[PDB]
Amino acid sequence: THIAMSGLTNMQKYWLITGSVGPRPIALVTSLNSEGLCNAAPYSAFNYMGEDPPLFVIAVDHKDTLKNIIEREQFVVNMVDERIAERMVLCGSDFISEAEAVGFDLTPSTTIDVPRITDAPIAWECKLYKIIDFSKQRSMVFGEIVAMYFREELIDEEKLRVRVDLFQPYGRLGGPNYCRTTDRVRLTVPTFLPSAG
Amino acid sequence: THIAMSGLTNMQKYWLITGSVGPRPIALVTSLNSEGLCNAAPYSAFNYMGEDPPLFVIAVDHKDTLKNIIEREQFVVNMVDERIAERMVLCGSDFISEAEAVGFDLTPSTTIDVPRITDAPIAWECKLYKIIDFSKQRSMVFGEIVAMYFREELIDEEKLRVRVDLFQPYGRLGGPNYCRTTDRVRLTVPTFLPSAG
Repeated sequence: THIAMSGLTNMQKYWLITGSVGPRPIALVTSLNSEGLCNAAPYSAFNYMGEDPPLFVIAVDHKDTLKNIIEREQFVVNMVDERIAERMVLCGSDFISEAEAVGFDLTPSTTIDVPRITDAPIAWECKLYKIIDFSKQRSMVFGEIVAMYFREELIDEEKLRVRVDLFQPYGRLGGPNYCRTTDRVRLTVPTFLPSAG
Repeated sequence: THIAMSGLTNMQKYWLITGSVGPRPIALVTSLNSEGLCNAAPYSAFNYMGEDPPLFVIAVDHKDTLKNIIEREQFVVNMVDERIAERMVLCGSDFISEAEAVGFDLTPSTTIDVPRITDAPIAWECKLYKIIDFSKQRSMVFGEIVAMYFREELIDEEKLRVRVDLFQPYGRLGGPNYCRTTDRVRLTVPTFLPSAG
């Protein structure tokens, strides 16, 4: 089946796009407003872009997240596993401080002023690299990772490796659906090259 | 545990980043070179950015993918499920036409010249929107979705909805690990707002 994008409404495009790219990683962004109030909002139009400098992108609609990031040039990306999944979804509601409304405790960050979520498995302490406006209603936030927090069980500090087996983030699928990362396979890139043709 | 990025090598940053953001969606990009040869290469530094216009981003290293996209201003994003996962991983090898070497058959696209992978569950027919150079060795490719192909079983054509239950893409985790999307939960955003504090 083929479907052209030209025939569709923005809602139809949204459903076909979000239903066909997945599973998506979830950035639960904590940020601070003018008054020191902490906002929290999840975004799955999100991925890393590179390691030198260590940059990622989040697409955000014009929620207070964008203004907080613009003003402070700092924010935290909290990664999402079972321990915070429900409250994460509650943060996506149409609300004030989400972190207070949904019951997230906050823990100070080391390199920046914006706090992380206490129960987060992993958190990136980030500075604003650049905002590219997508449209008058949407912006691409490029963040630079300046440091990372890990629950001790999730990091091999001597090896500088995430313990991949133990870290079990939720991925976003189409609709209100999430994939748990509990069913895995190892597929290695061989050194011995195929040449079937 | 806290780890600053300033202390690390590029390899260490790569491992901590790719181990802490996941699961990631996989864009298996097919593209054409000067001679009509089809290259195929998977990328998980990838996500959609918006629906109006329908744009996505893939971060790519300077593989022939980038030159093919620059020259033709067209390419296909093939989504990845069980049926093509192994060959997808084989395409990531250090090779010539990957599609031939690994045994992908190709099917013509409707709106563009670059073909899709015959066994792909879903494919985006794409035009180049813009390339932003990250560095001399890395570029962010912004693509516009002009049309989509779905296996008939995966699309509710009357409703214009992906059948989310049946579409089971692989997500990328840290290391050579993949999460199958077989263990899901539905978590809805309530209309009834929490106000715990």
